[PDB]
Amino acid sequence: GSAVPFHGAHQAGIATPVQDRLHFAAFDVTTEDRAAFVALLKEWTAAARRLTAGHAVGEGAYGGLPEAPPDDTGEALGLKPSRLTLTIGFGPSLFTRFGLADLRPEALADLPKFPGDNLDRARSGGDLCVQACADDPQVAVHAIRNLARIGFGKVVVRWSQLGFGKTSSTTPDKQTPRNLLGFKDGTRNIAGTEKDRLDRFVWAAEKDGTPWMTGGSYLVARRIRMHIETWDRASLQEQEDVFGRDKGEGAPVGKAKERDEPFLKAMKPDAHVRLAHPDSNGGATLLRRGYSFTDGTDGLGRLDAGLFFLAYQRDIRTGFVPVQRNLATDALNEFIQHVGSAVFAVPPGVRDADDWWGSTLF
Amino acid sequence: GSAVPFHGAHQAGIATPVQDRLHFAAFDVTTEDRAAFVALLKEWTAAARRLTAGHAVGEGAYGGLPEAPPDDTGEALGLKPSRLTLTIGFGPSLFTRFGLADLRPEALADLPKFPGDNLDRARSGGDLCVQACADDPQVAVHAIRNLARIGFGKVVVRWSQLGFGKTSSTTPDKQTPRNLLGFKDGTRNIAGTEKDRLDRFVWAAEKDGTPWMTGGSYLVARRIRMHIETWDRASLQEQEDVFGRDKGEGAPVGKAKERDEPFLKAMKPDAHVRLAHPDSNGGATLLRRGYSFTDGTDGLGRLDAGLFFLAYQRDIRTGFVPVQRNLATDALNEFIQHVGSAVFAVPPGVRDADDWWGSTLFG
Ligand code: HEM
Ligand code: HEM
Repeated sequence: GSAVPFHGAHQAGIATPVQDRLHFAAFDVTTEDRAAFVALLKEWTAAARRLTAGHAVGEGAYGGLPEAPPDDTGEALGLKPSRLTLTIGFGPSLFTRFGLADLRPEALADLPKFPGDNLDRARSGGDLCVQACADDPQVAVHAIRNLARIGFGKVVVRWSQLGFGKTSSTTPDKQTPRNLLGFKDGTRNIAGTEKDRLDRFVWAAEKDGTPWMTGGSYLVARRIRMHIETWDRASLQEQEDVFGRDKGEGAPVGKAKERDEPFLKAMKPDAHVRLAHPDSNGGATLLRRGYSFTDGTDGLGRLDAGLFFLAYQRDIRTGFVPVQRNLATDALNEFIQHVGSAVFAVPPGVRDADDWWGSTLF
Repeated sequence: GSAVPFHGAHQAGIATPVQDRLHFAAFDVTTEDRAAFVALLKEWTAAARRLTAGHAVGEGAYGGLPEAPPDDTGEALGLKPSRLTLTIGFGPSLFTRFGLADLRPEALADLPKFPGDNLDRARSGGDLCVQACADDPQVAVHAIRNLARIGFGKVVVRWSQLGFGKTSSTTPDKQTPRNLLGFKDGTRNIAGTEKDRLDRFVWAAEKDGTPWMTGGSYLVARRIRMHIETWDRASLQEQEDVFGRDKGEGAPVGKAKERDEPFLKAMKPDAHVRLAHPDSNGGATLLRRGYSFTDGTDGLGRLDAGLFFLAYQRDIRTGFVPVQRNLATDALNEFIQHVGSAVFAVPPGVRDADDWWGSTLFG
């Protein structure tokens, strides 16, 4: 129920312990006025400071002038902060506006087409994103709703994704959650305590070539549909062979415990863990921070199910791209399809009460 | 606060404490073979007994024969029972199968068309429902996914809805949840503690005319979209006037406290509370047990959110129908739209370890 501090050198919501719920929204910008957009970023920052401390935005949810709409929509009244974090990112398309073209980071790379991609263009891309994570879904929806309202006339929601449960871990001392295939997901991640590993693999450094991004990170989002009918008829051995870990304990094949180190040569050559492991990818390491989703039925008699995969990294070209390229032969590909994609530059943290989202860029 | 008993005279999930999360699924039946369907109901009951105790279905999620698919899909391993309840219901369309046409309860009435209805046929109806409620949404989803799998070849999933209420880890049990319009929702309801009110208004009695339904109830489900962005532009006064209660405290107009009894004549004539109150409907009283939903954003960038309204009652004709008819002129209608609907007969409880869902109907 506690608050996660909002200010810092880095934005919260990355290294932070992974909260139970996600509401992710991508926005397109509809104003060509730079000053108007800067004013929005400041108003959003002010709102975020309220929201993440469990307070209502603006002058509150009630007790104002009867003839005015309340400043806050009110559905989070009486609720705790619930570890709400709000993380903003800027998409490549933003940099075509406001004279920003030459400030687009090299590390904000467009992704290549990957074999098997079936990307919905309507649920891909976006000028900007807001990741809202919290332990209470109502708290997360309230935050996104109120930001969108404040931004009316300057930004529109392009697409959104709710995540009902986490499929990631930045806290190895706590139980690793399972994805909808029934496997633990998050054992070998980067922990929030691993400052050296965060600095090496997650945070952008001044020397990487884009000074305004120092202390930021780069985000890849992939909406992945799971073929659960196909998976559910697979044998136990087939499932375990796909991953290279057993299902019950989630230990590497041959070993007894979840957190025993993988011995890659005992896994099938097309096992997911074997192909995704840093040692298979020249050391490339990601911070995975995704969530599960179900968006109803598929119209063919079955539940829809998927994973909204989020990865943070210091450079898209040295993080997600090499690892995904190496997944071209993954046994897991029989059971999944990527159907949405976006990339974002996640700026540095809001340093104090006078700072604002995007201040280093603008 | 860990598990809710599965067995009882009544199915759990109606009068038992309201859990934080919902996964509601409607199923259509694909078999014409009564014996095959009965067999399914027995297998589903066996699975439900395991699921509600926090155990995997069948022989488990791992450790069986390597060359066999696991009996349980495994995504709830490591989780707690989470107060899971599984409540089954039978839709009117089920009664056109298996020779059951003369056993359809008269209280399982088809709803009339109501003004402003915009029902999506794909997210309406269904031969069967399973209401899965739990504090952890993964526990609920796991239940529905595994029931659907056990039933594959005999049933299909027609439509599915996830919902949320409060989060109990951080929110006191007594506090009334707010809906997504920002108003407290549930103040004047039937509580599961009110045994006599449940007998009067919720449970079917034998003398009501359908003996197999004694101890059961009737469910109306309505997927109600809110026009969030239009609502959020309304003034505070307009919003309070729509309901007849203030937004901060949720007190009736002219009163000080949430739980103060309303004075209906102080409210506007078409205020929601005034139109919905039992006194305005000949005493008709409902058990509301709905959940909020937020599914995403639509193609216009608007929030696809609302209330997945669930009401339990002793007879649809004397519960939901009169009350919803009375909402024809509700000021709230400007801001909502009913976009899905279904009705179900919820049979009596599973009495003991040898009983099974639907045993009073199938025999
Ligand atoms: C639906 C899609 C996916 C599923 C179900 C899945 C599942 C898993 C599982 C069960 C593990 C083992 C436990 C762990 O260490 O986390 C794992 C590990 C991993 N996955 Fe995935 N994954 C998916 C997609 C991806 C994608 C798209 C990437 C990257 C492009 C990826 C990268 C990784 C990495 C880096 C590891 C850790 C390998 C190691 O260092 O041991 N996964 N995944
Ligand atoms: C999105 C749709 C709806 C919203 C936002 C809504 C909201 C509310 C709110 C805020 C209250 C007052 C507090 C309370 O006592 O719970 C209320 C009361 C009530 N509502 Fe609704 N409602 C909706 C739909 C319906 C429908 C479809 C029905 C029935 C057909 C209904 C029946 C009732 C009843 C019976 C009461 C209690 C009245 C009393 O006895 O004081 N509501 N609703």
